[PDB]
Amino acid sequence: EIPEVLVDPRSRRRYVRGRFLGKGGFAKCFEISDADTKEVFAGKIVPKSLLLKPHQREKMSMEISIHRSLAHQHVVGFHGFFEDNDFVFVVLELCRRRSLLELHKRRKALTEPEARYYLRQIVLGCQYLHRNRVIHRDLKLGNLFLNEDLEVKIGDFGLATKVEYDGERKKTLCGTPNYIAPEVLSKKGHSFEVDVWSIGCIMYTLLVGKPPFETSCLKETYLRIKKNEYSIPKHINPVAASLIQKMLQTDPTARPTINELLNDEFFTSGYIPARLPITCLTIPPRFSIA
Amino acid sequence: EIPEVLVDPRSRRRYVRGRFLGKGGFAKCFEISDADTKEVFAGKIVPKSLLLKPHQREKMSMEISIHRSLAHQHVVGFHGFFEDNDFVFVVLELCRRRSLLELHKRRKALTEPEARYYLRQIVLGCQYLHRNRVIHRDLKLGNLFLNEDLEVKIGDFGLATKVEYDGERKKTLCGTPNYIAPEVLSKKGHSFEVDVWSIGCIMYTLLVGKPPFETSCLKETYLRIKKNEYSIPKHINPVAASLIQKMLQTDPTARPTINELLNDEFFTSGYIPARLPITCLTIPPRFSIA
Ligand SMILES: CN1CCN(c2ccc(OC(F)(F)F)c(Nc3nccc(-c4cc5c(n4C)CCNC5=O)n3)c2)CC1
Ligand SMILES: CN1CCN(c2ccc(OC(F)(F)F)c(Nc3nccc(-c4cc5c(n4C)CCNC5=O)n3)c2)CC1
Ligand SMILES: [Zn+2]
Ligand SMILES: [Zn+2]
Repeated sequence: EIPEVLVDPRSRRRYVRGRFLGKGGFAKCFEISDADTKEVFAGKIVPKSLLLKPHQREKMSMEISIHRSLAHQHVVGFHGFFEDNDFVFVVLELCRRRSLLELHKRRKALTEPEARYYLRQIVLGCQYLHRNRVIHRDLKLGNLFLNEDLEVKIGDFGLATKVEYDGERKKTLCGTPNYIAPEVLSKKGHSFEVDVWSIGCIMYTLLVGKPPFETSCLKETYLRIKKNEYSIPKHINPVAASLIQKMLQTDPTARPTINELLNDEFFTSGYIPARLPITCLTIPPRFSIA
Repeated sequence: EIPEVLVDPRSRRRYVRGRFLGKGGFAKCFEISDADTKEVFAGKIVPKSLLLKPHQREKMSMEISIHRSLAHQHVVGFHGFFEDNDFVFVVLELCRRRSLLELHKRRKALTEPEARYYLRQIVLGCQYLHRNRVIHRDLKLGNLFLNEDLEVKIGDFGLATKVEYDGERKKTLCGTPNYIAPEVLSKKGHSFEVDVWSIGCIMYTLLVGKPPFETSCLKETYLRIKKNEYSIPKHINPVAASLIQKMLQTDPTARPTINELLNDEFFTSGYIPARLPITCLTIPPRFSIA
C-alpha cells in the first residue's frame, strides 16, 4: 500500500519508487530515483501500522538517530528521512552489488586474499563506529552491502546502540542477531566486543564457507556459542585460524579490539588486493602476475 | 489455499470446513463438521509450506505424538489427524467459549471464587499431564479453552515435551512461552516446575487483572523474571497472595508440585463454586444465597 512517488515536504524533493531489493524486520526496501536530479537511492520503507506501539516506534527513531549521525566510506550513507501517515521513508546510499550474503551463497568459501580485502573494509568500517561509541550489534553477511566497485558498506542499524558513558554495560538487546556474542546470551552485560565476535564469525564463514556454530536448531546453536563449541577445518591456514580463535573467545576482555585488528599478521604478512574483479563475484580470482 | 472439504483417507470421514477461530504459530484454526454424523470440531490446519525443514516437521509430529496420547476432562480432546500434500489436518474437541484469554480481556480481575474454580480445573488438567511425564511448557490464558459449561480444557501442545527418564533436565525449549519460567531463561535445565511457575502467573493474572511481570519490552520482562521482580497488590487476600509467592519462586525445587497444589488453603478454606453462570462471562458473579 505504498505511494508511487515519495515526497519530502521539508527538503522538498520527491522520489520515483523503483524495484524491490530486500527486507528486514518491519522494513521492506526499494530503489528510488530523485526524479529531478534523477539520482538513484535505496529507500527503506516502514509501515506505521507495524509501529503502533511506543516501544517499536522508539526502536525506529533510535536507528535514524544513530544511522543519520554517520558518514564514512564503509558505512551505508544516510541521505535523509520523512514520513506520511502510513509510512516512514528513509533514503540510503544504493549498493548495487547487494550484500556479502549473496556472494557467499554463490562462492561458498573464498580465497584468502578475498577474505582479507573484504574483512579489512569490514574492520575499517567498524573502527569508525567504535570510535563514535556506536555498536552495530548484528554484523552479518547480509548487512554487509557492496557498491559498484565491490566496496563494503555496513548497513541496518536497527540493533545499533549508542554507548552513553565509559564503562557502560548494555544489559539487554531487543532482537535476534545472527552471529550473536556469548555475553549477550548469558544475559550478562555487553559492549563493543560483540562486534569483534561477529566479525570473528564472518571471518570463519568467509574462509570456511559456513558459519562457525550452525545447527538445525537455534537454541542448540546458542548452546554451542555459550560453551564455545566450534572447530576450525585443518586446511585453513594457521595464521588465519588463530585470528579466528582470537575473536571467537567467550570472554570479551580477551578478544582483540577493533583497532588492533588490522595489525594482526593475517593482514600484515598477507597479500591484500587493492581492488577486485567483478568477475570475483562468481569466479574465484587467481591473482596472477600478468 | 485450504480445501473446502477435508478427507481422512484412512478413517474415511470428511469434514465440511467451518468458520475461523484462532491461530498460533504456523497454525490457523477453524471449526468443521463431520458432514455425515454432522458433528462439530475445531480443526488445526498447518500448511506444509511452513514445514519444509526437518526441524519444523519434527516439532509438529512431536505435538501429535504427545497430544494424541492424551485423554482427560480438562485437556482438549485429540480426535485424529491426516494430511494432503499442502496441509496437515488435526481434529480437536471444540471449545465453544473460546479461552481464558478472552474472558480476561473482558473482566480483567476476577472474583476469588472464579479464580479457584478455573484454577482448580487448570491444576487437575496439569496433575494429569505431569503424571504422564508430559510438560505443557506454555500454559497461558490463551491456551486455556472453555467448553460450553465453562469447563477448562488445556490446549496447544506445540511446546509440550515428554520426560523420557527420571531426573531428566530438558536443556532447551525451541519457542517463546508467554509466562516463561526463570530456569528456562538462565538456560539452566528445567522440568515440571515450569508449569507450576506458569500457573503461578495465571493465578496472579486472574486475581490481580494483569500479568505479574509485564513491561513494554520483552527482554526487560525477562530481566524481571530472572531477578524475580514482581509485587502483589495489597488488596489481594493474604492466603491467595502467598500461594502465588509459593509458585513464583526462582528456585523450582521450592515451588509446590502440581499434586500438592489443590491442598493449599487457598482452595481448601475457600468457597469453590460447582459450576458457573454463563453470565459470569461478562458480569461478576455475586454467589448470593438465593
Ligand atoms: C539479504 N540480502 C541483503 C542484500 N540484498 C540486496 C538486493 C538488491 C540490492 O540492490 C541492488 F540490486 F542494486 F544491488 C541491494 N542494495 C541495497 N542498497 C542499499 C541498502 C539496502 C538495504 C538496506 C536494508 C535492506 N536492504 C535491501 C533490507 C533490510 N533492512 C535494511 O537495512 N540494499 C541489497 C538482498 C537481501
Ligand atoms: C487467543 N484466543 C484463543 C481462543 N480463541 C478461540 C476463538 C473461537 C473458538 O471457537 C468457538 F467460537 F467455538 F469458541 C475457539 N475454540 C477452540 N476450540 C478448540 C481448539 C481451539 C484452538 C486450538 C489452537 C488454536 N485454537 C483457536 C489457535 C492456535 N493453536 C491451537 O492449538 N479453539 C477459540 C481465539 C484466540
Ligand atoms: Zn529449534
Ligand atoms: Zn523490546
